[PDB]
Amino acid sequence: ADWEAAMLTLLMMLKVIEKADNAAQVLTALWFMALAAHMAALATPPKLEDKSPASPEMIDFRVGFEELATEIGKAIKLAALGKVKEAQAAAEQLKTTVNAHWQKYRS
Amino acid sequence: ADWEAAMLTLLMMLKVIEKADNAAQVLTALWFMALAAHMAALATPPKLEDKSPASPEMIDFRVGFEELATEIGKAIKLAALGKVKEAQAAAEQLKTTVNAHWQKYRS
Amino acid sequence: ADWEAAMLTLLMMLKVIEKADNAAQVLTALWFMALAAHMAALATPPKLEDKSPASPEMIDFRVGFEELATEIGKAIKLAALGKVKEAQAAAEQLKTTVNAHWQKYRS
Repeated sequence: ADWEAAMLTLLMMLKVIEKADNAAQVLTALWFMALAAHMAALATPPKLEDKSPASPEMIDFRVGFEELATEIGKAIKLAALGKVKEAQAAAEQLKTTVNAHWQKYRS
Repeated sequence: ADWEAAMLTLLMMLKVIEKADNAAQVLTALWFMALAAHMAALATPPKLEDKSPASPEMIDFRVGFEELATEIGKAIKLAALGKVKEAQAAAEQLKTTVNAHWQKYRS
Repeated sequence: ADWEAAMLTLLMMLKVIEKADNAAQVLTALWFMALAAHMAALATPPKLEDKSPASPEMIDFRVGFEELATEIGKAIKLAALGKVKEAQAAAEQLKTTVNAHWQKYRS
């Protein structure tokens, strides 16, 4: 999948997590978020397809995405110990991260 | 998982997508298809375990699988924007791709 | 996700597989197990963060995890051909593998 496809997956997974009841759906959706973030890290946003791969404007993208993956792993571990709500709360903060980053590169 | 395990996953995921109603199940199953295709790309079909890794007969396999992954990403982006049916239709064309390729290397 | 997050995912996925009825939920959960095992292979258990990457005590971890991934692929192929119960039985043996390995590095 390409970059905005994966960011779209992240947004909708967030809608899945928010409306979920048990630990397993939250954890599953969080793992889908993990996969999709990983790929969009390997991908390149459309507005950025014409800047240097060693450009700071692109390398910034690389580390913001590193950040996203980190936060997702944290939330996954909270959903892992079974704290389904503290993990849903981490997902709130996560949607903050995801929205900032999608907005910066949506174009 | 090995190659035919992943092609089997693809076929059954297709059966999941066809009988699905909402956008999220289609998108989830499509992501499972993404993962499984990726791995079977890294794997090697049984009938092909004895041809050169630089063989055209094997390198053909490599690019047909590249094709499959590409089509899956497209269908994922249609299921991402919420076009659950146009994505189900892309999944139809996808089952064409998947069946051709499984048939070529099933043995 | 980090190492114990992925081992926790494996344990709970096992609880999903045991209480499942159809082939598709077993296969899906097994694929989540595949992903999570892969990552925890790339990760490093907390008690092991201070031994050589070429240490036998760490390289042992690397191959025990190789073993786990192998068994998961086998079980996935049984769940692929639709043998939902023989795959549930492989999942029994799998929980043996997973528990041994989580116990060895839990700390």
